[PDB]
Amino acid sequence: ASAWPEEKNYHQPAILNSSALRQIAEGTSISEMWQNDLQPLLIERYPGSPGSYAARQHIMQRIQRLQADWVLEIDTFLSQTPYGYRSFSNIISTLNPTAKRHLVLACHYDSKYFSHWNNRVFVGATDSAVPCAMMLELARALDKKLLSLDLSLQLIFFDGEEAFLHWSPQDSLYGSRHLAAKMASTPHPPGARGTSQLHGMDLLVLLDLIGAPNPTFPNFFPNSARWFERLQAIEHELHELGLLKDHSLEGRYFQNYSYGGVIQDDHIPFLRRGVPVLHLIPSPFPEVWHTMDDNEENLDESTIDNLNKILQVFVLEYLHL
Ligand SMILES: [Zn+2]
Repeated sequence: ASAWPEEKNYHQPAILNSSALRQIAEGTSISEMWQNDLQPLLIERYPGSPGSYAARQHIMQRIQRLQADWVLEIDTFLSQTPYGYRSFSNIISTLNPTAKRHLVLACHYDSKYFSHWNNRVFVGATDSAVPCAMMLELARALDKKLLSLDLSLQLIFFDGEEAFLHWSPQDSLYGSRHLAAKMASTPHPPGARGTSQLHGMDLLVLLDLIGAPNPTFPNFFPNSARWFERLQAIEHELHELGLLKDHSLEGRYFQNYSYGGVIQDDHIPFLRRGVPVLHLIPSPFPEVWHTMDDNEENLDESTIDNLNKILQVFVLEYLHL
């Protein structure tokens, strides 16, 4: 019985040197992401809504235009909700589908349902339109290097992360609770006797509530702590090389501190099934959290730009690209 599912415990990154770091920094464009990936997503897109459909089309389109051999799958399913049975659609973009191991980046693309209030519409800019755009920008910026790809990359855009009313065990995490169970009962790689797609998930990097100023991401899990340390190292070096904007070490994003409690999010269904998680959600949450003010106007551009650089370097180093 092959011990490949254990390979992740020993996987080491291939650290980029100063020269490569400058390249990655210059290779990403916050303005291009802002206009081409982010703005089309700043629309009402709760599950089953026209916006949900448009958002889904936008995401698939932005991925399809890239050179890398991305395989797109739409995981659609029904589920009971406080408003009765409804349909949901997770978006999965994978490189090298039969690859045994995959580094996974994820976020939810649905927006929390809110009736219009004083002609204002909830669009969840940080929750999670920006994370979506960051994943798209990463796909675009690293496109050439990803084109060269038994460890590959996968992107998951969850639907129904938000509760229709207020959070409850049965009302929230629709897409993730469903996809986790599905992947767990799916043999991987094709033809395997006793390993699933979850055994293939090296690490789940979940981006959420990103885009507000001064975010502080805590080190939530010990079995992914070494990777959290890598993000710190990366932030530190990009900073020392003067590759970040309006950034100070005192105000670093990845700080040396744990967080006991549990935060409900798309990683739960995976974590409770043994998947290693690197949860990139800030604590505290953005002030505008679940507010009509969680819009474009309250986003911090340079902060998002800095994070794209940090994340892209993290992915390349993990993938040895
Ligand atoms: Zn939310």
